[PDB]
Amino acid sequence: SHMGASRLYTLVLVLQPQRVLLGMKKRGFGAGRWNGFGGKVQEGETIEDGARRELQEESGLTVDALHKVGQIVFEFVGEPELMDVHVFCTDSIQGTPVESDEMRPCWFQLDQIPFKDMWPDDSYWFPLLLQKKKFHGYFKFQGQDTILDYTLREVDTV
Amino acid sequence: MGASRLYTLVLVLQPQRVLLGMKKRGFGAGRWNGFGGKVQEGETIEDGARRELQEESGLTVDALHKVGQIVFEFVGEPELMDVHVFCTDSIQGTPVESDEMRPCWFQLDQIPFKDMWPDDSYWFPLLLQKKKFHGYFKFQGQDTILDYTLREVDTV
Ligand SMILES: O=c1[nH]cc(-c2ccccc2-c2ccccc2)c(=O)[nH]1
Ligand SMILES: O=c1[nH]cc(-c2ccccc2-c2ccccc2)c(=O)[nH]1
Repeated sequence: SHMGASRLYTLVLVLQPQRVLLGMKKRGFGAGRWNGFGGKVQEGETIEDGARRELQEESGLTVDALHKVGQIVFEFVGEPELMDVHVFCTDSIQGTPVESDEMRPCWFQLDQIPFKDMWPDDSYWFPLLLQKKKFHGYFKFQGQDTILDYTLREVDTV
Repeated sequence: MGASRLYTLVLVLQPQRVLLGMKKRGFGAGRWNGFGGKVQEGETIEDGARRELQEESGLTVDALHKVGQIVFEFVGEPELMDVHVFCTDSIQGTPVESDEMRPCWFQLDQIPFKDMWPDDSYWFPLLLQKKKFHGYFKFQGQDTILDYTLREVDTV
């Protein structure tokens, strides 16, 4: 139970049997970290459509099916709006990922995921993604580097 | 996590009710609580839980199930508390009042959280869903949680 208005975001992870696709954020907020593909959900699209849109804007990739794998709520200290991130997964993709102004994509082997160069929360919830366990997460950050509080639980329904 | 002291906490958890005890004196007096305390040299953690349950409620138990581990840090106090949380449905006997604890059943929709340790509001949901967990709580005095973490786990 997290009270107050929340802004919808998506995050997509292309997770294949032996590898995961990440993008190096090139500009803006969180520039310099590897990340899934995502952003704010817009007025007039569904959450899944927002996810597809962000993936295609940032990597050129289109997808057959996206699967809901988690929801993460973020509080940032001093910022009034909570973020409600819907996390999606796909295995099969259509096309080869291409570099955008926002993101430089690369494939990573599942034992070489660069956690020290990713958002701190990823170290906690990525293992659940890898083990195919649906989850709800909560992280309170102070700035970009410090997790002050967090909760993580497995769920039946995302 | 640096240096720490082992503690147990036991929740008798039945389908419609949970047995708590009102702590009659000493530390945390006036709060409803699970049963437990310090683990002694030469006993296992579960044997200490069983011991404390019996001393405080009169109850003996068929099986105790590991539900979680919670680490407590109190600002000022140097040593951490490493609390092992246990659960049990089937019990042996009536609970009875002791010098440390007056037991009382509470219906699951009337758990008196405002008269319990504030951390209980956070981790009881996982207890009640039969999930296992690792928790951490930083306290300033007896009322104030400064920060915490709580992660569902597969093994305690
Ligand atoms: O793995 C991640 N965790 C958190 C963030 C993040 C941190 C701060 C602000 C916004 C986000 C954000 C942006 C877009 C889509 C989802 C989340 C992130 O980018 N990636
Ligand atoms: O539900 C609870 N949460 C925290 C405490 C607690 C708080 C402060 C000091 C010690 C404890 C303690 C005592 C004995 C056994 C385990 C924990 C508690 O008693 N009960």
